[PDB]
Amino acid sequence: SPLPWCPHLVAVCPIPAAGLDVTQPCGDCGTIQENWVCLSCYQVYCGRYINGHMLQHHGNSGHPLVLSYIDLSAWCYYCQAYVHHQALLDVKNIAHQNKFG
Ligand SMILES: O=C(O)CCc1nc2cc3nc(CCC(=O)O)sc3cc2s1
Ligand SMILES: [Zn+2]
Ligand SMILES: [Zn+2]
Ligand SMILES: [Zn+2]
Repeated sequence: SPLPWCPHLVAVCPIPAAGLDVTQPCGDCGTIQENWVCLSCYQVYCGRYINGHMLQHHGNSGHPLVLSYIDLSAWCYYCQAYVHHQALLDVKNIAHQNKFG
């Protein structure tokens, strides 16, 4: 049951020119596992169970919201919750198309 809104949705940006690549590896360690994409700047970094690079990215940029390339959920690091909202539908849909074909 994600939150239906959070105060950080305002920081969600339009996706890169080239679209999304759900097989893009972590920009720091290159892992192919458990990556997330940043919904502000669209850099890709790994989850807390691999090397924690997305949490590091959150700390060093302040960017709030990230989308999972495993299950297309969106986490806000400030609110410490999952969020779903209209503002996230396009990025979720584009990711889902790229993932499942
Ligand atoms: O496990 C606990 O201590 C209880 C509360 C939780 N912390 C989480 C952190 C978390 N970070 C996410 C973004 C991706 C990443 O950096 O791994 S999704 C996600 C889900 C949970 S549930
Ligand atoms: Zn990494
Ligand atoms: Zn970012
Ligand atoms: Zn938030």
